[PDB]
Amino acid sequence: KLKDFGKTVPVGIDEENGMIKVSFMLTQQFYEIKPTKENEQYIGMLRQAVKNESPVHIFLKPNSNEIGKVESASPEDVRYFKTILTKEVKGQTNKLASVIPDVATLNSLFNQIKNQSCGTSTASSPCITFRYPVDGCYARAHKMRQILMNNGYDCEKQFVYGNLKASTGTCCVAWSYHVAILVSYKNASGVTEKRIIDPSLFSSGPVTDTAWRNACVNTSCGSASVSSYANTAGNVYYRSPSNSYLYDNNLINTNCVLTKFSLLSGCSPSPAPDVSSCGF
Repeated sequence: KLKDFGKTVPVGIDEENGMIKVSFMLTQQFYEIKPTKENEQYIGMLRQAVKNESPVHIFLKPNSNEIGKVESASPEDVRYFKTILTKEVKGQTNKLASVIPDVATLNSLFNQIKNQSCGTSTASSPCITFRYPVDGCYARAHKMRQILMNNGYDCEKQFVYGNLKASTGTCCVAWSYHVAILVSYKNASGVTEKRIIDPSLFSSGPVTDTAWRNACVNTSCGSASVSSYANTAGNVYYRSPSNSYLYDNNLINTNCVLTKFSLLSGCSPSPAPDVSSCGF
């Protein structure tokens, strides 16, 4: 009767209103488990796995974000997850420009990125699923970076973590983390500044990282707060709270996730459809 969610690494466990909120690598979604006697071992398994950044096998109650069962990972699972969620740091091959020359160019890049939004006639496949903020921030950010790279630039990622909530203006989503591209550019006087580009939250243009993180703690949606943020090299697809990195060097996962979410919009479905079939 339970839905097989597959293997994953839990990265956070946080008590709220008599329920345990669990976060997992890569996905922005929170899962929940009730602190009942019958769940006490599943909860311990999750706590230890969070502590040690180790994988578990998750089963969900159907049509929900509620965990119904947790099973241990095999030695093979442990070995595999160590290979993909890694402390090994690998940089880009070619040397693109890390600093955009002026605001006009920054703005051009913004427009190119927004022109790739799903739901706009200018976009090519796979389009960037900005209109679907439920999940997939990681894929949207990696695709934004690819656009910069197509123009000869690289950038950073900024990952923000916490009890996050954001509004589209019509509905709210809850996230354990969010990511967008953090672009360096020279201002009018030649001094380097940084801005976030994230059309899923700011449709008008680049914004400060302070403003961007503030949009991730929108208290009109409910309780919200930031616990941490970290800037990384652009090539990092996902960064865990333990500072491990996951990569998607050829955008195999990115394009697969964007394709899966292409027709989705708004704050539903939630949780998002399964993207486990997407590999690297």
